Order: sequence, then structure tokens, then C-alpha cells
Amino acid sequence: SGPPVSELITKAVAASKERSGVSLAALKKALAAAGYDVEKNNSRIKLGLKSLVSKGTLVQTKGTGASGSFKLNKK
DNA sequence: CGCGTACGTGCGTTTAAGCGGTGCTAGAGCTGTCTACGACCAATTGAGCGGCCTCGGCACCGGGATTCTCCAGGGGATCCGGATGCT
Repeated sequence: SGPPVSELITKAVAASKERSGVSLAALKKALAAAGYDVEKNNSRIKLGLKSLVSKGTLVQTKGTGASGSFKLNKK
């Protein structure tokens, strides 16, 4: 089975936690370093990030849609 | 917009370009010869082009396969949710 991508993205945004949000390229490279097939899952990571920001668990800093930088919620 | 990177620039260092000087020569160039060669021209011809006439290679027409495209099925790959196993 294996944990879905959303928990991996939460660990990715919690890995560094610099002042600005974590970027799309940084989270892709974080998935590559932790171990993930980022090549065939671009639509997957796009829909996953949109789904998680729609819940409000993570908020958008600067960009629009899948672009920009991504940082976690208030609490 | 963001990330990775690839020059920009600013320091020092080595060097070889740059400058000044000198000798030698080999080729540039000028002059004289003269011989090979091209221009010109009378005469005349055979190749080169207009005219013409036929015909088969080809442009148009039509019928059938094949490959490209697109769409539908649908399959399945793996995922997002989740059902849930079981822990």
C-alpha cells in the first residue's frame, strides 16, 4: 500500500519551515530525496496540493494555483 | 515565481603583446626582348533554329486499400477517499 502523498507533503512543508513558504520545486526535490516518482505524478501533486489548500490545512503565501510558495496554517 | 546556476566583476599574477632597434634578403617591381598568339576578314558551308505534324506519356476521372486520426470502450494504474483489518 504505502502512505498517500499528502502526509509526505506535510512532512515536506514541516522539514524546513523557513519564513516564506516552501516552493513547488523544493517539495518535488524533497519527495525525490525521501523517495517518490515525481516524474509521472505532476498531475497528482497538483491535485493533491490544491486539495490540501482547499481544506485550509496549508495556506498560500504568494502565488496563484499550483505556482508560488506554500506554508502551513496558523495552528 | 522560484531555484539553480553561470557569468560579472574585482582582486592579484604571468606573460607575452607591444615598442624600439638592426641586419638580410627575397620578392615587388620596373625595363627591355621578342616571340607566340589573337583579331580581322574574304568565302563558304553544315549545324542550328522556325515550322509543322504526329502520339504516347501524362493530366484528369474513377474505384478500391491503407494509414492516419479520433473517439469510444474500457481497462487498469494508482490514487483519494475510504472501507476496513487488524492491530
